[PDB]
Amino acid sequence: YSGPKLEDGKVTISFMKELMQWYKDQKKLHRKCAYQILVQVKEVLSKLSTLVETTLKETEKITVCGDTHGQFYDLLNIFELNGLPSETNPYIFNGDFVDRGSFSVEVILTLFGFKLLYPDHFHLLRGNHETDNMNQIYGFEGEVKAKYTAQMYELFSEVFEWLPLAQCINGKVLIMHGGLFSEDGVTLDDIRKIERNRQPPDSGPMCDLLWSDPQPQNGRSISKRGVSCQFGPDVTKAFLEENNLDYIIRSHEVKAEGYEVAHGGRCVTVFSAPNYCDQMGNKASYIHLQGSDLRPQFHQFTAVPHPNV
Repeated sequence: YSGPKLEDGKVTISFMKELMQWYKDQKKLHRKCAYQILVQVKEVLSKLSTLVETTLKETEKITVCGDTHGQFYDLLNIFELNGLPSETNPYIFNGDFVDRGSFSVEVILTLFGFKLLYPDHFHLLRGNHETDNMNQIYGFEGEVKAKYTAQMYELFSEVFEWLPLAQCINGKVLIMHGGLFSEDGVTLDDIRKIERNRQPPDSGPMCDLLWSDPQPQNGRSISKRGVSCQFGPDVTKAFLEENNLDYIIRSHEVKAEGYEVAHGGRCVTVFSAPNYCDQMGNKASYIHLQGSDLRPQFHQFTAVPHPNV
């Protein structure tokens, strides 16, 4: 019998290497492990706010990634080639982990495991696809039900209800996926004073926070959904000047070349989603930021075909 083992409540390197080989054997972990890992991430995250002040020195390097959509095999290849993860090499992913992903649940649970390994060195921000509105109706709920039972589903939902929105790094970098409201007067405090462990909203400006994205052209383009629309470049430039940001590199916008410098050249969009839905097969890349190299560092990797499982 190869039953579970907890060691001092601490997830150790040998143990999740054993877990990686177990998942290469493609079996199912016993439900009590799910119980303790879920409760532990529950207390460790529930104490974490939307904005937590974390300072990273010029001697520390940080790894950030684009839209991956649960490429678990590519993550294993990263662990294999890029070296063992370190306290001085935090990894951050720019949302969009789920939907169109058939085993992103294993990805997210091993991410919670790594959070147990590094509770103050792995941080993520809520994406716009991690919402029950589209997950319940458009097949992701069916995927969850095929995988597991409804009680664990509501457990993951209530865990996700505390997901943060915005981060500040180095006092020079501001991190978010969606963006801003359509109107001026946006502070960090108003979002901070909004209690987020409640019923998720359907739409509106709070939905604009994670879905409204700027456009490379100027002006104000009406949203094709018929509700609200993407706010103009005057707001963006005013906020750029006020919040002392130079530029940001993000994703969730389709580029033929896999990257582009747009918005009058003031923003960088990178496509690190290789062959999403088996369509583009574009190059992927992840970015290292550190004090010793002021320009962002780019590592470009490519994906491989995966078994039809």
